[PDB]
Amino acid sequence: LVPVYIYSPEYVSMCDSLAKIPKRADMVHSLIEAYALHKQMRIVKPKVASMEEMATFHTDAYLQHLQKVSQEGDDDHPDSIEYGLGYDCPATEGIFDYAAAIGGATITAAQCLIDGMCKVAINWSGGWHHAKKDEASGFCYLNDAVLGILRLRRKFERILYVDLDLHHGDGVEDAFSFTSKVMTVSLHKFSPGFFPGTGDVSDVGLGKGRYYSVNVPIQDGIQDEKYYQICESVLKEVYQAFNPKAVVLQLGADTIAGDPMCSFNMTPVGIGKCLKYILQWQLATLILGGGGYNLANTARCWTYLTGVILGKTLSSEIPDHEFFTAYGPDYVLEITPSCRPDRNEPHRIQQILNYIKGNLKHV
Ligand SMILES: COc1ccc2[nH]c(C)c(CC(=O)N[C@H](CCCCCC(=O)NO)C(=O)NCCc3c(-c4ccccc4)[nH]c4ccccc34)c2c1
Ligand SMILES: [K+]
Ligand SMILES: [K+]
Ligand SMILES: [Zn+2]
Repeated sequence: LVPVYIYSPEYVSMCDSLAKIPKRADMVHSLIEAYALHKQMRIVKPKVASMEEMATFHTDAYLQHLQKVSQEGDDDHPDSIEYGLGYDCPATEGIFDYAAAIGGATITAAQCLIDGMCKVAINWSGGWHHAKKDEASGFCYLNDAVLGILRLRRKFERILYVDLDLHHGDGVEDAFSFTSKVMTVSLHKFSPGFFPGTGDVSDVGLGKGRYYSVNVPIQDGIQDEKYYQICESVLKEVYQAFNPKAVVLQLGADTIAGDPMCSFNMTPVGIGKCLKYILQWQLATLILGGGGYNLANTARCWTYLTGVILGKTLSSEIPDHEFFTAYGPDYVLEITPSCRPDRNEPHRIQQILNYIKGNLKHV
């Protein structure tokens, strides 16, 4: 069938404004373009999200406030702080239109999937997983992952959200905590002091959604093989227990060695195997990005992962293109782990995995 790639030049410029990750969207797309991977995909222009589409999760008070403060720069408005705007999520000029573009893009991806137009749709500029119904958080003005899941919910009865960002997918988890129609699984750094402070293995959801949230708390220094071992093992148990008919996959590259968060020690090859394992299920799959603050490494990563979606092996040499020099001084696609210790004790990992098996026996 071949994958949908959500993209337009206007979309990319829009996504380039975010101060936490400037030009990252351009770098990501330009590298994929340079390896000519767009030629093997169906390019789809994203619809901007309508108010009612956004309101499917976000309160009208939040959206209106976000739109109002969008007019010109800000950070000063009296009501901004209660809506999560301010110093993590500053309310700059245009943010609302930026938010509506990314939400729209993820919704367009989901709609493609419902319509049978692909088995895999990609929005590398999506994945803003902390935003709550009435609150910005963790650089997320809008939870486009939730919007995507609520779009998929039109066709699919069981949706699996898998979140391989460094941070807990707390916003998406909370959104679906009370329901059993969407199971969330997050692998993330969990250490008191580390944002957002949620997602211990004992967090399983609430009410009718009890045991339909899965959290895998992991410590600094994890490298490819042991990460995959954990991820494959949890996902095996999840697929057998939950039998999902669609998957939203968040792949924030802030786990990759060289990220200034300096926490995990992964390469794109190990994430790539987690991804291959998900894609072997051959379900409708909505792929999203997320964190990633070494810009060249994030483009390296997501370009690689696009390669795995297409079943391609990529030349190790980085092709000449507009951003070639950001890949200096070695100009290769491969990333090398740091010489840092892995702080994950096998006994704790095995404890976590057992707790999770135990929880999933209820599903
Ligand atoms: C208990 O944990 C919690 C819970 C709720 C919280 N609310 C807030 C505002 C915070 C403070 C906080 O930690 N704020 C942010 C959250 C990061 C959002 C990442 C989005 C993502 O990728 N999601 O998937 C924070 O970490 N801010 C920056 C910390 C930081 C780093 C940094 C962060 C982690 C490791 C090394 C450096 N470098 C900086 C340079 C300049 C200014 C700030 C920094 C907070 C913490
Ligand atoms: K995560
Ligand atoms: K749930
Ligand atoms: Zn992150």
